[PDB]
Amino acid sequence: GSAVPFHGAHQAGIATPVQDRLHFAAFDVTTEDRAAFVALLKEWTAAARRLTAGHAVGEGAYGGLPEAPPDDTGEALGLKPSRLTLTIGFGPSLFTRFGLADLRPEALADLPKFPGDNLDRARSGGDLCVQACADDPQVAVHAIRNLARIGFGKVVVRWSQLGFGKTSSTTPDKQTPRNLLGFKDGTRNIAGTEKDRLDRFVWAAEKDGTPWMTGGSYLVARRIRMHIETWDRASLQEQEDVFGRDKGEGAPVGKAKERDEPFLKAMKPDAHVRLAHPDSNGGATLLRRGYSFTDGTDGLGRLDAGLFFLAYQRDIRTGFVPVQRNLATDALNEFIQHVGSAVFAVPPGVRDADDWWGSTLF
Amino acid sequence: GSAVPFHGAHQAGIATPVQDRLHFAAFDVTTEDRAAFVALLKEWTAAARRLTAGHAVGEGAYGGLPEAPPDDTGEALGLKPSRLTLTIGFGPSLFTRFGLADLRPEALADLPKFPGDNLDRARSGGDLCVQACADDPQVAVHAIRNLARIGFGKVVVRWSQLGFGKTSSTTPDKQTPRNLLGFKDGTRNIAGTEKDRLDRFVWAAEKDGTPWMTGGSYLVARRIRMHIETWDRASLQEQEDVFGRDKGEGAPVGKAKERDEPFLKAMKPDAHVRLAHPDSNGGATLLRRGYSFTDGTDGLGRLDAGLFFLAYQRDIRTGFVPVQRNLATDALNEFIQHVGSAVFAVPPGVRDADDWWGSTLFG
Ligand code: HEM
Ligand code: HEM
Repeated sequence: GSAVPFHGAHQAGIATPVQDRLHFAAFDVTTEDRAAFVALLKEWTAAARRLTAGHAVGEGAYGGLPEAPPDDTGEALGLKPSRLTLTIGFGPSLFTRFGLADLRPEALADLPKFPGDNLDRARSGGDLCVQACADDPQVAVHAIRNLARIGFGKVVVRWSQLGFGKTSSTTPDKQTPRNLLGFKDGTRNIAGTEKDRLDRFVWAAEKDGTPWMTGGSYLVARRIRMHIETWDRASLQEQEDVFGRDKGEGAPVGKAKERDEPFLKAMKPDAHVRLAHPDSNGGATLLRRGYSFTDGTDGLGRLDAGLFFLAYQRDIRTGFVPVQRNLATDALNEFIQHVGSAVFAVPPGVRDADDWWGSTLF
Repeated sequence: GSAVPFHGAHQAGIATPVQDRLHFAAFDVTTEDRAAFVALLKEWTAAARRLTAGHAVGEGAYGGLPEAPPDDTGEALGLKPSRLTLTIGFGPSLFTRFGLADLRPEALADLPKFPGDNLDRARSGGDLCVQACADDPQVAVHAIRNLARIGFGKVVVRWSQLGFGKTSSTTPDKQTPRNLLGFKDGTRNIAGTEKDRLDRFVWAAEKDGTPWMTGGSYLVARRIRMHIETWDRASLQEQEDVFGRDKGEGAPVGKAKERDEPFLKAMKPDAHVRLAHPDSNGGATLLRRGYSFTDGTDGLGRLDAGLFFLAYQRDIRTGFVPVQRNLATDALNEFIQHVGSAVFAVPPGVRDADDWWGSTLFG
């Protein structure tokens, strides 16, 4: 129920312990006025400071002038902060506006087409994103709703994704959650305590070539549909062979415990863990921070199910791209399809009460 | 606060404490073979007994024969029972199968068309429902996914809805949840503690005319979209006037406290509370047990959110129908739209370890 501090050198919501719920929204910008957009970023920052401390935005949810709409929509009244974090990112398309073209980071790379991609263009891309994570879904929806309202006339929601449960871990001392295939997901991640590993693999450094991004990170989002009918008829051995870990304990094949180190040569050559492991990818390491989703039925008699995969990294070209390229032969590909994609530059943290989202860029 | 008993005279999930999360699924039946369907109901009951105790279905999620698919899909391993309840219901369309046409309860009435209805046929109806409620949404989803799998070849999933209420880890049990319009929702309801009110208004009695339904109830489900962005532009006064209660405290107009009894004549004539109150409907009283939903954003960038309204009652004709008819002129209608609907007969409880869902109907 506690608050996660909002200010810092880095934005919260990355290294932070992974909260139970996600509401992710991508926005397109509809104003060509730079000053108007800067004013929005400041108003959003002010709102975020309220929201993440469990307070209502603006002058509150009630007790104002009867003839005015309340400043806050009110559905989070009486609720705790619930570890709400709000993380903003800027998409490549933003940099075509406001004279920003030459400030687009090299590390904000467009992704290549990957074999098997079936990307919905309507649920891909976006000028900007807001990741809202919290332990209470109502708290997360309230935050996104109120930001969108404040931004009316300057930004529109392009697409959104709710995540009902986490499929990631930045806290190895706590139980690793399972994805909808029934496997633990998050054992070998980067922990929030691993400052050296965060600095090496997650945070952008001044020397990487884009000074305004120092202390930021780069985000890849992939909406992945799971073929659960196909998976559910697979044998136990087939499932375990796909991953290279057993299902019950989630230990590497041959070993007894979840957190025993993988011995890659005992896994099938097309096992997911074997192909995704840093040692298979020249050391490339990601911070995975995704969530599960179900968006109803598929119209063919079955539940829809998927994973909204989020990865943070210091450079898209040295993080997600090499690892995904190496997944071209993954046994897991029989059971999944990527159907949405976006990339974002996640700026540095809001340093104090006078700072604002995007201040280093603008 | 860990598990809710599965067995009882009544199915759990109606009068038992309201859990934080919902996964509601409607199923259509694909078999014409009564014996095959009965067999399914027995297998589903066996699975439900395991699921509600926090155990995997069948022989488990791992450790069986390597060359066999696991009996349980495994995504709830490591989780707690989470107060899971599984409540089954039978839709009117089920009664056109298996020779059951003369056993359809008269209280399982088809709803009339109501003004402003915009029902999506794909997210309406269904031969069967399973209401899965739990504090952890993964526990609920796991239940529905595994029931659907056990039933594959005999049933299909027609439509599915996830919902949320409060989060109990951080929110006191007594506090009334707010809906997504920002108003407290549930103040004047039937509580599961009110045994006599449940007998009067919720449970079917034998003398009501359908003996197999004694101890059961009737469910109306309505997927109600809110026009969030239009609502959020309304003034505070307009919003309070729509309901007849203030937004901060949720007190009736002219009163000080949430739980103060309303004075209906102080409210506007078409205020929601005034139109919905039992006194305005000949005493008709409902058990509301709905959940909020937020599914995403639509193609216009608007929030696809609302209330997945669930009401339990002793007879649809004397519960939901009169009350919803009375909402024809509700000021709230400007801001909502009913976009899905279904009705179900919820049979009596599973009495003991040898009983099974639907045993009073199938025999
Ligand atoms: C639906 C899609 C996916 C599923 C179900 C899945 C599942 C898993 C599982 C069960 C593990 C083992 C436990 C762990 O260490 O986390 C794992 C590990 C991993 N996955 Fe995935 N994954 C998916 C997609 C991806 C994608 C798209 C990437 C990257 C492009 C990826 C990268 C990784 C990495 C880096 C590891 C850790 C390998 C190691 O260092 O041991 N996964 N995944
Ligand atoms: C999105 C749709 C709806 C919203 C936002 C809504 C909201 C509310 C709110 C805020 C209250 C007052 C507090 C309370 O006592 O719970 C209320 C009361 C009530 N509502 Fe609704 N409602 C909706 C739909 C319906 C429908 C479809 C029905 C029935 C057909 C209904 C029946 C009732 C009843 C019976 C009461 C209690 C009245 C009393 O006895 O004081 N509501 N609703």
